[PDB]
Amino acid sequence: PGHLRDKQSKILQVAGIEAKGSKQIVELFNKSIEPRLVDFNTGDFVEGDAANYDQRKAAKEASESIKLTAEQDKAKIQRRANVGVVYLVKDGDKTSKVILPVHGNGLWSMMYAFVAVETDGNTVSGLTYYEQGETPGLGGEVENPAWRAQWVGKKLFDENHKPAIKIVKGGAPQGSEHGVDGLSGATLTSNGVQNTFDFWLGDMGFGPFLTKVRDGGLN
Ligand SMILES: [Br-]
Repeated sequence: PGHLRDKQSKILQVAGIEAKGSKQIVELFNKSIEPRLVDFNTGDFVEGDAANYDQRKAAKEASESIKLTAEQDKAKIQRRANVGVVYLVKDGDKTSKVILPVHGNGLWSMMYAFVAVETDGNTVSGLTYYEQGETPGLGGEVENPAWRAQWVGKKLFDENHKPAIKIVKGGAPQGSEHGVDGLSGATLTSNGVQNTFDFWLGDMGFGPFLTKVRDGGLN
């Protein structure tokens, strides 16, 4: 019952790497993905066994996490681990993108996603939810391939480098660099997706890390 295989498959998917079957999943993951540990506060890489680090476990350990204050806790995740794992996508020795795990509360469930970000630290190349428990046909449509496709090319930050992603009720404008369509008939799940990015792009999330990525830190 190791569903770390589904997690590896989802990381490969959002990275744009086609893999079919459990054997090919592991082989391509080992060839092309480099898990790394990141200190959230500084954005620096840290030493440690990134492949076996359990961020969910750390997030509830007194010595490994912090309680978020009510004002900080935009995504309603209650606590944040000190250290997170990210997944570098490798093309030879070059890093072509970085996959970030994010999570936040929906209407019924804690929703966990991977977001693939280019080496400008701003442009999204892929999004996939890998654990969510919203209602099938309503909030569960965060898994719809057409909704995920809308994220490609969107920018996380504006030119003041402040978080700018918006989940737009009724649908985003055609020209929008920052707007993504909300889920029709499921506004409350949609607000949870919004809150997830509000937290994870800010100062208590991957904000510091994505500043380092922007300034050339992955190559
Ligand atoms: Br966390």
